[PDB]
Order: sequence, then C-alpha cells, then structure tokens
Amino acid sequence: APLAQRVRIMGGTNRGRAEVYYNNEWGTICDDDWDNNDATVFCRMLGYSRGRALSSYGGGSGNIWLDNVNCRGTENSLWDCSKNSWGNHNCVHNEDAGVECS
Repeated sequence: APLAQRVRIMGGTNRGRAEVYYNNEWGTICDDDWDNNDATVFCRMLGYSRGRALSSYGGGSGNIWLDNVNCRGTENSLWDCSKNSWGNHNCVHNEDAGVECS
C-alpha cells in the first residue's frame, strides 16, 4: 500500500454535503425525499456502516445530479436506488442534501 492507505480516521463522523460524480462532473443531491436509508447507502459507498440524512445542508454548485432518491437502505450503491432521472430536478443548491456518516 501507499502510505496514504496506512492512515485512517476511526470512531467519529464524516459530515458534509453529499456529492456524486456523473457525466464527468461532480454534482449535488437535492434533499427531496432524502432520508436515513439514502444516507446509509451513500455512506456505505465510502465504507461507513451508517448514514444520517441532513436536510438542506446546502452550499454546492454546478449540476444537481439527483432528486427524489428513494433507496430501500440495503443497496450497495446509489446507482441501484430508485430516484428521478439523473439531472432531473426542481431544486436549488440551498436544498443540497448532506450526510453524517459513521
């Protein structure tokens, strides 16, 4: 491993705006229907075991890629979740969803 893989942060929280990489650009997730099940799926992708949804975390820019995300909670990826068409939203970045992963 690189040295970069020989450090880690344990027993705390990673909290912030949830972003997703689609069509070669980072974009954000509207908080419409964004819930703990969605947050857990998102956080699982980063190797965490639980996510809590933070409504209207805000602060993003550019594309809003996802809206009305409706995960069962058991998906390995947001790509497996039911949601609006990618890039189909009626949102602004004040509504950008966040997560507290742990």
